[PDB]
Amino acid sequence: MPPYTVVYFPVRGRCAALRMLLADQGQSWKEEVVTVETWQEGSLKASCLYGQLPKFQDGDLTLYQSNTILRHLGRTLGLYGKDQQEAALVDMVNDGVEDLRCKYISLIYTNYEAGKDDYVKALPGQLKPFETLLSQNQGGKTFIVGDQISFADYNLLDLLLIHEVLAPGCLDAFPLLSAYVGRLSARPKLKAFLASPEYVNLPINGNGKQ
Amino acid sequence: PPYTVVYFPVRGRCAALRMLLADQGQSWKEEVVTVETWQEGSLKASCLYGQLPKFQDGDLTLYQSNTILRHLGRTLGLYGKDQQEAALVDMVNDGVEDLRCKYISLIYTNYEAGKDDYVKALPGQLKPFETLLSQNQGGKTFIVGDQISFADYNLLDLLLIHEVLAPGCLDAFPLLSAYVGRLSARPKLKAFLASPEYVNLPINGNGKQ
Ligand SMILES: N[C@@H](CCC(=O)N[C@@H](CS[As](SC[C@H](NC(=O)CC[C@H](N)C(=O)O)C(=O)NCC(=O)O)c1ccccc1)C(=O)NCC(=O)O)C(=O)O
Ligand SMILES: N[C@@H](CCC(=O)N[C@@H](CS[As](SC[C@H](NC(=O)CC[C@H](N)C(=O)O)C(=O)NCC(=O)O)c1ccccc1)C(=O)NCC(=O)O)C(=O)O
Ligand SMILES: [Ca+2]
Ligand SMILES: [Ca+2]
Repeated sequence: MPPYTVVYFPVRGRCAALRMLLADQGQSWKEEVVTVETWQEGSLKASCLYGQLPKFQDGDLTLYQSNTILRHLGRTLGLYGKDQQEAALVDMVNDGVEDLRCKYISLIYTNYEAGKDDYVKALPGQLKPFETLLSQNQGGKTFIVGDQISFADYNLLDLLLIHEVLAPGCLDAFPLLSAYVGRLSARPKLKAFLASPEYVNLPINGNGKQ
Repeated sequence: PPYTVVYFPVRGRCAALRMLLADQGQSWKEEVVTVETWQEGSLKASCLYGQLPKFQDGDLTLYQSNTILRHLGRTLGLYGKDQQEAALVDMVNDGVEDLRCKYISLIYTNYEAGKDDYVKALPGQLKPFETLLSQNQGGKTFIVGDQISFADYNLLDLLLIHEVLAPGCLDAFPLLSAYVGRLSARPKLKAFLASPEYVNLPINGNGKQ
């Protein structure tokens, strides 16, 4: 059997980036799907460390927390910078991505109708830092940190993709981010994954909003 | 090194990294930024995400409180003994961060109407850290493994600010209670926690705690 298992709801959500990472690195994994019905039964939830999914298994190592999973795969597959300084910058990018992801999640699940206009107005100022990081790394022609891909690239890519669904054209203001999405999305194993039913037939979020 | 911490005159998201630096015998410079200096706009515009803390380690400039914690963890060997422990350290820290975000939302956004619900939910929010202790050498050492990690300083801070918010919140948790006592008694950390530089700073920026 595969050494990796992803336990999650039938949504892209906080597993999208880590799935992209695994597919792009040609790793095999099992998807264990938890229905809302099963979740409401309560036993699985009670057994989860923080009462939430995703849960991830790497052999007998059981992890919770989407960013913990990303960092763990980053470490074990060599997607965490070439040295200690690049590692810090990778973290800095990922923490920025997480901060914006949390704002996105708050919009989607708690305030979509009343909040979308303001959110979209504020969006360029929230995306700009990633454009700046790109502009300061080899003119934005490679990755978000250094000259090799990192877990932060996959997470940032996911963040950009869902924001283009939320606010079509939002990357027209950001030439380097725009080209970056194109480039990464064209990586053959990733392109194939992103076009596959496994990805395409899951909704982005759990409540029908995007 | 040497290190510079750039932040507002509060404990906030720098408290844990300060505890770490002091406990580890490191020296650093505090650059205090006043609310007045921030409102001018220039420093803020130079910050990657328009926010503090900002941190300098020689020629390296970092933003993001957990990035700074992880960098110190990595460079000072406070990140577990191997990749497996490193993942566990991250898992703890990410749990600490989630609860810290809820705390921050309460304090700054909804203190008066939200505190009652927050406090009632608190035991179930703290229990995971007691369980983690229970599963690691009977709770007698650190949150992960046999050596201190950056996640211990972050968890310690989280627990200390929660005992201010809800006195007695650790009483039902013997391992966490004992852990806070043990860590707080480490000599350099004890000295730091007793010092004016810690005690005379407010926890948060808005008078609430
Ligand atoms: N008391 C809960 C409130 C309920 C809640 O979970 N709200 C969500 C948006 S619902 As979605 S993602 C599934 C969710 N897992 C996480 O939030 C993990 C966060 C962690 N930091 C990480 O990065 O891994 C979950 O497990 N919910 C179940 C539960 O808590 O009972 C969804 C909905 C329906 C079907 C499929 C998927 C929220 O706002 N989360 C915050 C965030 O994701 O940043 C509480 O305390 O949050
Ligand atoms: N819409 C704004 C809201 C403004 C805001 O910052 N709210 C705070 C609570 S105020 As405090 S802590 C200083 C703060 N830095 C961060 O939030 C960094 C987050 C990062 N993930 C990390 O971990 O480092 C900041 O720089 N604020 C200034 C600014 O943004 O211009 C304080 C107040 C007064 C005096 C001293 C200290 C908030 O809710 N932050 C989120 C969090 O900490 O999780 C927005 O976009 O945030
Ligand atoms: Ca000074
Ligand atoms: Ca050590």
